[PDB]
Amino acid sequence: GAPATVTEQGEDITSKKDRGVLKIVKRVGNGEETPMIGDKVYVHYKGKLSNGKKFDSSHDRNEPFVFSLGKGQVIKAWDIGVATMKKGEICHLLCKPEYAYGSAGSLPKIPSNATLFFEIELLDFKGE
Ligand SMILES: C[C@H](C[C@@H]1CC[C@@H](O)[C@H](O)[C@H]1O)[C@@H]1CC[C@@H](C)/C=C/CC/C=C/C(=O)[C@H](C)[C@@H]2CC[C@@H](C)[C@@](O)(O2)C(=O)C(=O)N2CCCC[C@H]2C(=O)O1
Repeated sequence: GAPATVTEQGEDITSKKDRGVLKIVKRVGNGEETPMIGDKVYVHYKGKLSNGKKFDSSHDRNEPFVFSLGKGQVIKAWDIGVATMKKGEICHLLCKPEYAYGSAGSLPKIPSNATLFFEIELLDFKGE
């Protein structure tokens, strides 16, 4: 399925080249511009654990998830991955625990040492 495919066929987008964050572009976005550090980014996403269980979805809330890029407001894999996206892009990210919640996990849903799968749609990004 999709998690296996990004694991085996994804692009390492880490600066360290440690395969901690792998990406596949699923729907190509607009033009060439990607968000910059500090931009307000609007996304939709769903997340799955490696046991197949969905742990979250913004779609189910009928509102986007909003954060400021590159500020550690989200897990490292998201700051790294969303920074590579074009407006309108949909991607798959595979996030090893060192770029996610590590040994701590995130109670109640995310166990220790969890590799996470996300589908992310970059809806918009704005500075100012
Ligand atoms: C929980 C996490 C905490 C954050 C991690 C980085 C670290 O440097 C920060 O100190 C720490 O606060 C952060 C919240 C997003 C920041 C921006 C939100 C904080 C407000 C408090 C409530 C947040 C939520 O309910 C999240 C939507 C919820 C929390 C539990 C997670 C397992 C999850 O369901 O989100 C989830 O899907 C997830 O894993 N997220 C949300 C989407 C972005 C990626 C990821 C995430 O980084 O969420």
